[PDB]
Amino acid sequence: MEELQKSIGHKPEPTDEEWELIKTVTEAHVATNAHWKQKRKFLPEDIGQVDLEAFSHFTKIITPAITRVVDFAKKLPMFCELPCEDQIILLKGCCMEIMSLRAAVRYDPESETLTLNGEMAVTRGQLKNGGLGVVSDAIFDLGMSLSSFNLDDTEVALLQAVLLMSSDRPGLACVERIEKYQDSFLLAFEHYINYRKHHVTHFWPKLLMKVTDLRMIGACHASRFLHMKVECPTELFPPLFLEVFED
Ligand SMILES: CC(C)c1cc(Oc2c(Cl)cc(-n3nc(N)c(=O)[nH]c3=O)cc2Cl)n[nH]c1=O
Repeated sequence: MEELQKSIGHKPEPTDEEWELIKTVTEAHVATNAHWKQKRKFLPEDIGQVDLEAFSHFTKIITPAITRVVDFAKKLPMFCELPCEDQIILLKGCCMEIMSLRAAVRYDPESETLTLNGEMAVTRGQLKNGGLGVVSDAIFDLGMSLSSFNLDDTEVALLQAVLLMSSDRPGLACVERIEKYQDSFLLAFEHYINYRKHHVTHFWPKLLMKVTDLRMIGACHASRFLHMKVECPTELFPPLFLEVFED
């Protein structure tokens, strides 16, 4: 099947089973990702440049952000086949990974701004000084890189699923079963990329490297959260934002 075709040099497009999964993951992403470019309103220059005034803007939108990731996971059926313990662990893990990817693809190089949530358009300094620190620099840096891949909404969606189904997080019972799901995404992704016919050499390896970069953004963010908990008062943290990134 897969590895013999690879030996021949055929780049196989998706199967009828995979197209059904591709449609599901894409429609899940599209529901949970709201005409972004005109819809944005820019956060002002005096906000930023931890700035608590800047922190306050993000924490309003962060409760929506977190639920958008949970509702995406909800819309995937394989996720629903897992237990609550594993589901909670998986969300707690990939939440900021999925959040960051989405912010990175909404990067405009003329204005030099990621557009958070498809509404709050911010600069590298604003997101940095408002809370994220060096995690701002990484998401911007990613956005700059992801601009020249030109990922469609399917490619972002399948990429998000890969991050969700990550068997290596601690406390997971069904580790074997999560690997099977990730593999079926990863294989379908590889196949969709062949249907797309991108004209960047070694595209698929290069795109897998961005999965690792996203996994770094999440880990660095876990450390930023600890600094945020020290620097900012707990009154300004929403209960869910605490719940998702604590412990
Ligand atoms: C400063 C602190 C409060 C903080 C800010 C922060 O910034 C972001 C926010 Cl509030 C949202 C998203 N985001 N999330 C989604 N679900 C989505 O569809 N689109 C999207 O842009 C992305 C980023 Cl980077 N991330 N984590 C943090 O801990």
